[PDB]
Amino acid sequence: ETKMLITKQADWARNIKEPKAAVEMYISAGEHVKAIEICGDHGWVDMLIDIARKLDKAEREPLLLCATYLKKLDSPGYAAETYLKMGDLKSLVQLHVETQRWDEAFALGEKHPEFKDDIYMPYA
Repeated sequence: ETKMLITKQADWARNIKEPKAAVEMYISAGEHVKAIEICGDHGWVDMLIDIARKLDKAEREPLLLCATYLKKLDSPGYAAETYLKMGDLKSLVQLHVETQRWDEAFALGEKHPEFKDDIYMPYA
């Protein structure tokens, strides 16, 4: 019942065009999906990395969306850090291929030989 009140208050705060507090009590409500959606709509790296670093590891999809927004924004390294934290090293190496980080991706593939075999042929 408190969650309903916080979600309604946050949606109202967004609707009056005050996304700052709206995201603030999105996060306080445990509604990180809507929080990340609004943050990506406004492209605010600060609170995006804040919530992504304070999100639960088991929240695989919220962290994937966090890293997706980070890579979509001008923060590829932040997306790489989020990918490494959540545990999808395959997508980390795919990002390093996308970010033209040849040496970093080669080191990662040394750490994960399957990742090297999969995503170092594109470097070839």
